Amino acid sequence: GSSGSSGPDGPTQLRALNLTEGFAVLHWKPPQNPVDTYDIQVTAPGAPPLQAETPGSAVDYPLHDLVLHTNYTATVRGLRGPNLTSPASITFTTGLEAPRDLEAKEVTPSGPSSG
Repeated sequence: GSSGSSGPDGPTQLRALNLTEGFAVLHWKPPQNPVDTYDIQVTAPGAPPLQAETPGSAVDYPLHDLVLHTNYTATVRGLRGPNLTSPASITFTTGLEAPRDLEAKEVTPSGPSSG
C-alpha cells in the first residue's frame, strides 16, 4: 500500500531514448545523491565484450561500433566509495531505421502452378 517515491544510490529506471543517425546511447536517472563513476558493461550473443566508464558529471553514455542487427545488453552501475550501487540493464536494438523494413512486411509468397 504505502509506497513512497525514493531512489537508490545508483542509476535506475533505465529507458531507451530515440537513436540519432544510427546512434545508440544509454539514459539513466540520477539518484538523490550523484555518484563518482558509472560502470557500464555491454555484451551480446556473439558480439565482442565492451567495457567503459563515465564521470558522475554525466547522465548519458553513447555507445558506438554496435552491430545494427544485434541486441546489445548494457549494464550501468554506480561506484560510491568502497561499495557499489544497484545495476541497471536494458535491451535496445541498434537498428531502428530502414526502408520498408519495419513498417512494410517485405513478404513475397511464391505460389506457381503447372500441369
